[PDB]
Amino acid sequence: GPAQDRGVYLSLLASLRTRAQLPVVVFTFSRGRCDEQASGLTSLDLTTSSE
RNA sequence: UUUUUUUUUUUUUUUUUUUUUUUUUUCUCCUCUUUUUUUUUUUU
Repeated sequence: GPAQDRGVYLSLLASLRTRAQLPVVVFTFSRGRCDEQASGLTSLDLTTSSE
C-alpha cells in the first residue's frame, strides 16, 4: 500500500542498518518510480558529521 | 507495471621576378581690268 510500502522500506532499512551491511543497492525496474522511492522516505540521515 | 545503447565543427604555410610618352595613309587644284609704281617740303 501507499502507506504500507513505506513500512516495508522502514522494515528492510531497520534490520540491516544495525549490522555491517548498511551499504545497499536497490534494483528498481522503473526510471519513474525510482525517484518516487527516495521522495517518500525523506529521513535516513545515515551520515556522520565528519563525513 | 515500459529497461539498455547508438564518437565529431579540412590537415598545411617561413613564395623568386632585372620596365617606360606615342604606336598606322588620302590626289592634282584659272586670285578679273586707269597706270607708270607715288616719293622734296613743314607742323607729332
